[PDB]
Amino acid sequence: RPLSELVERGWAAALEPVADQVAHMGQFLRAEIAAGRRYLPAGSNVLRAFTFPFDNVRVLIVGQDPYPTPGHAVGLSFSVAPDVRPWPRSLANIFDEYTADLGYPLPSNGDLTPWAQRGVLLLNRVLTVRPSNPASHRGKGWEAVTECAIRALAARAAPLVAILWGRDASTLKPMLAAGNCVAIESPHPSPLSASRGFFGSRPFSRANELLVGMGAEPIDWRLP
Ligand SMILES: O=C(O)c1cc(=O)[nH]c(=O)[nH]1
Repeated sequence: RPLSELVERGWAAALEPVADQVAHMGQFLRAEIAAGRRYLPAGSNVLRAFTFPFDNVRVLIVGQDPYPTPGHAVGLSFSVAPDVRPWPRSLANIFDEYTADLGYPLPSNGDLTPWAQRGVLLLNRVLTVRPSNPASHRGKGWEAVTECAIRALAARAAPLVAILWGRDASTLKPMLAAGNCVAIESPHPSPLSASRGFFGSRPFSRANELLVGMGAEPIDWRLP
């Protein structure tokens, strides 16, 4: 399938510069199965963050690698399928900040699809992993794809708030700071930072203050 077939219209145009790289990663995953190795998430979920409208993205949440545990990774950073229990530690931590910052009760489950619908891009820098082998697909070719995605997002004549939850600020800030209406939430605690900087970081309320300050609508963060 060409990009226009795999991702939303705006994303297919945004990702044209890395269309050969996206083809190549498809070949890599087929070669992994031939090699007798597995990957997550499911092939159908790998580009899932790019199936929500490129023009409507208001917030970027950056992760590093998909969940390594079988049955966790669903192609949106930190999300899990609605029947997954208990939550992964990172997600439990995110939901504790969610209740504290926003005053909402604990979500009913770990499915962040509503954030994706509302223009929250849940982007991992690396979109696949070998099950039970954390960070096993680093350097396989995803970094160039997700860099093109972020630079394209930054280049829009449109507001963006970046939240960095994958700790690589010195690699990510240059891709973004080259934008016109991008605010980066600093500092950069990750959800596993927990009480050493993540809890009380107010990422959700701060993103809305920053969007309203750039003349955009806030995100409705409320999960079921
Ligand atoms: O393993 C994690 O907590 C994790 C999941 C995910 O999607 N992204 C990330 O950076 N970490």
